[PDB]
Amino acid sequence: TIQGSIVAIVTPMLKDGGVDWKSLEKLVEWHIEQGTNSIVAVGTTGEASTLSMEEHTQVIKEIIRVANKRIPIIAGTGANSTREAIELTKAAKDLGADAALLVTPYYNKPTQEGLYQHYKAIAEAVELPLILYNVPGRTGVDLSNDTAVRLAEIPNIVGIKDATGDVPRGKALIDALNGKMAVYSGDDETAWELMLLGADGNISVTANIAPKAMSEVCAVAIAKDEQQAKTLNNKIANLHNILFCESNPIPVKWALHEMGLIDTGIRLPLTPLAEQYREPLRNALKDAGII
Amino acid sequence: TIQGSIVAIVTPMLKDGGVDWKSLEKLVEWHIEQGTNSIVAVGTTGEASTLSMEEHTQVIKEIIRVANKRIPIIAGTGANSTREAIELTKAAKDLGADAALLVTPYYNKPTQEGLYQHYKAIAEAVELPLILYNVPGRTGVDLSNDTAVRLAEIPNIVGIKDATGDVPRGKALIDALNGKMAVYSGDDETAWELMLLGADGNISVTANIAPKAMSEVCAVAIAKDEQQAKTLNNKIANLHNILFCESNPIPVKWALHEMGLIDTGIRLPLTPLAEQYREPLRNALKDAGII
Ligand SMILES: [Cl-]
Ligand SMILES: [Cl-]
Repeated sequence: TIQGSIVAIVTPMLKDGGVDWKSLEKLVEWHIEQGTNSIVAVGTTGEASTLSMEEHTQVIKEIIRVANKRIPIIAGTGANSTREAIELTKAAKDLGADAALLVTPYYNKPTQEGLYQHYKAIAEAVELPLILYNVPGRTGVDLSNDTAVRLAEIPNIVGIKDATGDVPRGKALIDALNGKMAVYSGDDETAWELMLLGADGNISVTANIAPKAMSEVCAVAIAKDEQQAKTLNNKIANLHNILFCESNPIPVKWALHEMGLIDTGIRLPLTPLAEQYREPLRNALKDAGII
Repeated sequence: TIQGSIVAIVTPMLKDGGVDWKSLEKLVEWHIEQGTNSIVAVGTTGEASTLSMEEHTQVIKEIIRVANKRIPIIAGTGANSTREAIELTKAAKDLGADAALLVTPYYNKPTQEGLYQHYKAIAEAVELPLILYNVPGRTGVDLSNDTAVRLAEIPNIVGIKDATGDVPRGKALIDALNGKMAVYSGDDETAWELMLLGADGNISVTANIAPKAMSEVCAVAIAKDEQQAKTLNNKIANLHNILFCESNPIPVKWALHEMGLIDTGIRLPLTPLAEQYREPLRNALKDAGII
């Protein structure tokens, strides 16, 4: 049901890596003001991997507190252990999240059946809307379209974030589902295209720095206005490239820093954007009218 | 310094998933009796991903206890957060592990410099010998030969497990290194060749079910006896293929069950070996003389 521009929000940090609670509050308010439709708290772009359990709770709690029910909040609760995924997703429910976003277990390479049992076990453990998330380049595993369609039969599995960037494959999944659960782009470069083909929105990195513009791209693409979708997307299309010149969220955090909205903190093994990428990033932001 | 056949040992579990302490103790004893030279506790084959921190501690402690100083014990202490890797590595030091084995951070895709910094930070925080581990198909990142050579300059970084199965690249690493740190194969199909080319050992899945045979292959490969290495490896070469019919450790745990050594317990998202691969695994075991 959640539709539109869903920012995968960064977790702003001080130089020493501590979470920057004031900057996070200001970002949430700005997204709401700028037309962002939903926020994913503590997902990939939010450095879920390097936050403690207590930090994951606090960030979700703070985002929900600041948003004050103006937009739905989706909590990142993915783990590569089924048991830990259940605990994080129960926590998210108890905090009042509207939905949970669960990447396929990474590193341990479950079979397709183990992927199916993993998400079925979580859906049966926790009464909360769950959104699957496939990003094979990170996880070493690819949740096939067939398995996703099977999981769409489980009642609180309500959608999937498709970060393949493979538009023909994503269109095939949307067609096979025939509305049984939602598809969201996880690939800013092609998201406008996948939404014109039926996706319910874009769980977006670029929306961190261009929330108004991405809100407008999602809205027109979801309305099936191909000319406007291309028109609006072209204004920010170079951002969808440059924000991946190193592994997300390294560039997008540096971008936000150039915008004066967060400090440079980012936790190892991630590192501040390498100096050789900074001028090209600065140039792209200036070209897009962002700074 | 650690050389020879180093088993990446499974963590035996009861049908309910609980660790099977009694089977574990028997397996460690059997390894020592059969000739295995060292054990990695709670590595990828040991299901590190689905053990709690407490269970990770307890499995390390039990293996060290049973080994009773007869062979060195390496603890798997890799994490994709540098902070967490430090805590796990510290815990292994305090338990009396001889070394720790640390996979590159998976899922979050650090840059090469961030890999460098992750490992340097750990090495600087914990006075224990550290073995790097590169397995790009699981992690989404590939530690380059050039970064491994840089890391070999750091005190306490004593080796790397190279699971690429790219033999010319591993030879290039061994050559470029010039004894600065150890290289272990992490690919049973090609381990015999890498040891003939100067690797110090094989951190082995196959050793789990053929510990005597693999101890011999490593002995003759390390001794540079090409023809004996070929002949002995040839007797178990089909095992190195069949144990990966589904993601490790799914097949090796089933093989151990067919051997009567452990029960069928395995934690989601992993699953017991699919019913269809069982009869063919049983035939491979028969052919190799294991059952
Ligand atoms: Cl996300
Ligand atoms: Cl291992």
